[PDB]
Amino acid sequence: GSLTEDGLSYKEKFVVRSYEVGSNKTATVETIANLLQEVGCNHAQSVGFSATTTTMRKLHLIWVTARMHIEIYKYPAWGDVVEIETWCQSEGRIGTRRDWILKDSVTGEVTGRATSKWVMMNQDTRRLQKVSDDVRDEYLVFCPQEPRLAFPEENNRSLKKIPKLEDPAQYSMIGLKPRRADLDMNQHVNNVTYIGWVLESIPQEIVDTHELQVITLDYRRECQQDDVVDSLTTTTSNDSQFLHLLRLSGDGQEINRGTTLWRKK
Amino acid sequence: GSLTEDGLSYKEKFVVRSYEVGSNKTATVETIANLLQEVGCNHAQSVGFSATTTTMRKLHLIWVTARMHIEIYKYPAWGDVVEIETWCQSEGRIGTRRDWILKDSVTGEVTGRATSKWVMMNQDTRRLQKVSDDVRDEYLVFCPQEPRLAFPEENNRSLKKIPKLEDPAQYSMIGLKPRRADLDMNQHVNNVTYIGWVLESIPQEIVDTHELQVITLDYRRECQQDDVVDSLTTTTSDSQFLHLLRLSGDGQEINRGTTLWRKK
Ligand SMILES: Fc1ccc(-c2ccn[nH]2)nc1
Ligand SMILES: Fc1ccc(-c2ccn[nH]2)nc1
Ligand SMILES: Fc1ccc(-c2ccn[nH]2)nc1
Ligand SMILES: Fc1ccc(-c2ccn[nH]2)nc1
Ligand SMILES: Fc1ccc(-c2ccn[nH]2)nc1
Ligand SMILES: Fc1ccc(-c2ccn[nH]2)nc1
Repeated sequence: GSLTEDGLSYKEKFVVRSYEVGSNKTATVETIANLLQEVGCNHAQSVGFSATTTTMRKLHLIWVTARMHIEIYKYPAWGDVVEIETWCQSEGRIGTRRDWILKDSVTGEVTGRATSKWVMMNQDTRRLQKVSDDVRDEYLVFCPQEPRLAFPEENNRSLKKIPKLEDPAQYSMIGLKPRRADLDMNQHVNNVTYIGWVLESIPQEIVDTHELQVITLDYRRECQQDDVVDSLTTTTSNDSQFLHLLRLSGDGQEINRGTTLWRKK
Repeated sequence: GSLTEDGLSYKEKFVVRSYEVGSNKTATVETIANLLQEVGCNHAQSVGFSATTTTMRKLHLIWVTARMHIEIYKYPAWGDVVEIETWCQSEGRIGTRRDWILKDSVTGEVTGRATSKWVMMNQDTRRLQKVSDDVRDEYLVFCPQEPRLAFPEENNRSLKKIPKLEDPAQYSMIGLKPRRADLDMNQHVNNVTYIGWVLESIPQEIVDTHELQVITLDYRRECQQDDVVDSLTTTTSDSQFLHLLRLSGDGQEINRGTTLWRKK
């Protein structure tokens, strides 16, 4: 992996592993999400972050994901080489955006794209803050100054407000709990695990006869390593669409909402 | 990744990823088991295999793991490059063995090793069956002829019989269920998932104060996509543990194991 010529983006090649594929012998959207996270981490390391600054670490401030949007046109095959380019851009005091483009190394064709909104939060209190100038100014030398959008379309499917699924749900998967392998190095549930829990309530028949094209996930609250999750899905629709909700099995506190678009194989 | 000069073993390098590390910012034993699995599939691929022969495929016969034995001396750091060498060997009609050696790619020091026993099974009936001479000659030109052992020591840790934990267990984690990310390309629960379920009944303070040195796991029966698992652990002491996985309902055995932990 390396910063591009201009130092304002990062590129990395991945060979798809045997255990990274599903029934199609192609990469799951969870392997894709993990590769996005790895290249994002390598980009931050490459310019001397860890993705907080010294100002942020001093104030116990972190970046957390508010929205993930992924679009896949073709899932890579086991042993295929995929190339991912990633960069960040300020969206003012609200937060920052990380975008990705996925390419077939052999053809150079775009096979997917992703974008993500991040907000600043106090580690301890869990309270959001707007981004100070001094923090804004720290990152600005690592980001393009002209807009560079994975989803340029002034109004695109990555920017809808997602509605709250109403009881009763059409489909559900009850009593989901994280195991150690779902935790990151700070013992929080990995952002990708929530993607997996959302998809657990899609019926096997959809998964057997459709491919996931688009997923948008909002992150409201985190599942604590000793919480239990219920996953709820309702059909909203040759294209199939679904509304998704994750909530704590007990009190019914919302942790995520989302939408998926599937096309027939 | 490439077969070695003599065509009788396979080598592959891996850069340890951000999401592959635990709270020590080193590779989990599950990330290590995944890497063993990946180099193993690449070795089978490099010499023409499915790791079944066209004869086996016609008979609806597969290889299934009876036993996994892993010993780690140092877990690789995030960003570190680890080199894994792997090879197979007949143990006659009973089954075959796959061995691995893990090296630090910078120092060339051995940081771990693993061995596994594999038995032939009819995919449909799930009946064991011993290995025929036709299905043996096919594999023997891909395997060293002189014995080559990751664990050479005549009657060593990897060859003990594992006893059945007795209720009540000291510790338990119940209601464990696989998700799609736990399945392989044939929609079976991945061999590595069971290692994760065994370790789920180890208390957090052990995991926080010890590093895992040795794990031996026997594979008795599959967890189906819609089965529920209970994980049971009892201290048998360095700290040592006996392990049992069983179906939450009828309490049918799917695995047994032991783990050895060193104080950090
Ligand atoms: F689905 C995703 C994709 C990327 C990430 C990410 C990038 C840096 N840290 N985490 N998280 C979830
Ligand atoms: F706004 C952002 C975008 C990316 C990241 C990130 C986390 C780990 N690598 N990169 N953090 C905040
Ligand atoms: F909010 C963020 C987080 C990370 C980055 C970043 C990492 C490497 N280059 N730029 N930029 C903004
Ligand atoms: F711990 C494990 C589990 C599975 C495997 C394996 C090798 C080839 N297929 N599966 N290797 C090590
Ligand atoms: F005895 C063996 C040894 C290796 C394997 C195997 C399966 C997938 N890759 N390698 N199977 C049985
Ligand atoms: F039972 C087995 C399974 C796989 C192999 C193998 C794969 C590559 N070389 N040898 N040998 C014996």
